[PDB]
Amino acid sequence: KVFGRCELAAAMKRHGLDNYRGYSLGNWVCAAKFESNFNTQATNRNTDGSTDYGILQINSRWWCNDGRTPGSRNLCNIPCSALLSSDITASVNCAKKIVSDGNGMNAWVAWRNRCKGTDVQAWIRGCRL
Ligand SMILES: [Cl-]
Ligand code: NA
Repeated sequence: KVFGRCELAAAMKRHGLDNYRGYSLGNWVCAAKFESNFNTQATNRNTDGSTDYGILQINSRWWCNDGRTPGSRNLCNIPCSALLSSDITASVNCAKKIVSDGNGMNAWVAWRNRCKGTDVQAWIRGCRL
């Protein structure tokens, strides 16, 4: 499913991401935009053999099981395919674990390089949240 900007904003808010660990909703929408272009089915293979899944491009090396990333952890306790669903719940719940992991949202390269320090409020402007 390819979410609309405000549709995703509302879904993320409903799932408790607004200000989760101090990160305003605009941060989450911006990260999703640049990680997956709001597409829940996005996947990208990394050089180490791991793969990123879903709207938040969660990595199989640590957070989910895809059965093809040797010696990886499954810290979110879910098959990576769960992260591609039209229902963002699994992605959000896992993201909460990631963001609490100590490095905050810096865990998402696109957020660090494209959202961090920018006017992220712009990502929710105009939405009825
Ligand atoms: Cl933080
Ligand atoms: Na894994």
